[PDB]
Amino acid sequence: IKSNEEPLLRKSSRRFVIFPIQYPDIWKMYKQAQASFWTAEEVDLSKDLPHWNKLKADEKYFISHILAFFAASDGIVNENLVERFSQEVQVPEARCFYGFQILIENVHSEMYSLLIDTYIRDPKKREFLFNAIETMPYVKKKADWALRWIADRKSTFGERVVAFAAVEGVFFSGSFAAIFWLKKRGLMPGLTFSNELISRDEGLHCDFACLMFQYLVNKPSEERVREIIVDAVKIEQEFLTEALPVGLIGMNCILMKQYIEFVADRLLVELGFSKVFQAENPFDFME
Amino acid sequence: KSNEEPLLRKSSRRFVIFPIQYPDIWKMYKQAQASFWTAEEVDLSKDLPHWNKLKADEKYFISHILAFFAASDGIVNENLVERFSQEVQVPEARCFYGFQILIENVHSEMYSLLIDTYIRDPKKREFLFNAIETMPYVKKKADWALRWIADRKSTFGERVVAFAAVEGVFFSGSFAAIFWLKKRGLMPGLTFSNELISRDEGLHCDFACLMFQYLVNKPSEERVREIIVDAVKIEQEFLTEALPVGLIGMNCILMKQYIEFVADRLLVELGFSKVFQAENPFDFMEN
Repeated sequence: IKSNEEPLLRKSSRRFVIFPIQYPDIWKMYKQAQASFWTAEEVDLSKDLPHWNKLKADEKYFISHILAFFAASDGIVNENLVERFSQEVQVPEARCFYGFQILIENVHSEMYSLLIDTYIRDPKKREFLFNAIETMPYVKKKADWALRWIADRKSTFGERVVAFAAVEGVFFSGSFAAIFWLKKRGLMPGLTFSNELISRDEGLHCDFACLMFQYLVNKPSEERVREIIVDAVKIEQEFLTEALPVGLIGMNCILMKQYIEFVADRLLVELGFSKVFQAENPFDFME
Repeated sequence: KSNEEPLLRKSSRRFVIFPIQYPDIWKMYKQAQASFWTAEEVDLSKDLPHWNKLKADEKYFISHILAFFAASDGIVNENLVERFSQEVQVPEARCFYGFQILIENVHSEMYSLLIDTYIRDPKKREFLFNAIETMPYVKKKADWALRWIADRKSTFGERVVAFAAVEGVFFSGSFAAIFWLKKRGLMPGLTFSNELISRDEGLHCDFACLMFQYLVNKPSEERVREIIVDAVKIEQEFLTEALPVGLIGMNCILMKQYIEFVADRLLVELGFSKVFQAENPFDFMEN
């Protein structure tokens, strides 16, 4: 059928057997993931509580909400996106990569839960926060975007690869940056170190999506790719400049918008297209 | 149906993982994390001289066992990715399955590396990597497993027993045959990797039996027997008729008895009575 045209999707009995290694660049990324293996227990959280206690009320509000939003991502509709890719893609080098991605995303969920438990000890307050957060626009807007660009019956494989790249590389890009801002201020080493590992992992997942894209016979048009990414940028910008403003932790909202656009541009270039925003990176600490 | 089952119920998904609701499932996930290894940790550099001293019959046996294995762990993964990790809703169990997917990919790489090390002729090597089509009894075991993945009809409980049987009856005789080679002091790389892989499969089988305990609605003893007894006959035929263990100097009657011993032990661990009453005939499989 039409998937025989795509080397990535062409059905074979060789999907269960790893050798011979036919895609050395995909394999190298799997080996990179294996080399990055970590577990939640490695992150020392024992020095965070004194730094937590010195944050202002507005800063605690921001951080506790960002953590809750991190936790709620795994719950969303695309709870099985990686598994869906792991099934469609027939190249065993890529299945190995996706297998590790599934494992590490479970480490991320455990890490966020541990963080929330360390900083918000009252289980009544935790329950309040989670129950509120599920009702917020950022959750709903990410789900509708995914319904529209991934779950749609008319979605092509190429479109879904771009969407997956945006999920890994645009969504939460601003939250990772906000936590790097706390690192610049010397606050909360456990939170900031875990953020470094999680951000790195998501960066690797995004790079892998862009590598898959390069192997497509049928790519979506530049116009369509822009629609998908630009829509993601608007959602993320709205969240960190209007709904939960980064001014709450002493950052400038205009520069944050500029950063999210810089991240989108970089994704477009890495997918082989031209920049749309032309935004410079405004953050020296993200250099 | 699945609304009655805590394991399959949408309400069992939780906003965050802690506090742990199923400490015995979580403990097994932590046991799996603690067993992490990679194929590169197994030194294969001393096997080729032993390989070159084996009789023609011994090479035939080992290369065929490897060929079965080469496909097998990949089929187990497809089921987990397609069926189990998706349909189970308890986060402790998803974490376990995520790690099982990773470690099964390590197994496939290990088997590929073994085949690539021992079979230098690329004509013979291509025949072995394509066992799923080029060797009939290997095809039969794979089609048995593949049908339970494609099966829209059978219950989760039935399918968990089936995949417990794949991991605990279908590999059992081959693992034991490789432990026989260890008793004879042959092929340290093959035998050490067998030790790690058999341990992992033992843990996966124990997990299947733990999942089974959490079912409110279990398949009948009759049905469980039918599944396991059928697996036993397939495995017995393979190691006594298609690829006889006499080729590496073992007694076929004792091998049949061992496979039955392993099946009994699975039935007891699932909460049922023994059907074969077979003693373990192999001293080297006690310790």
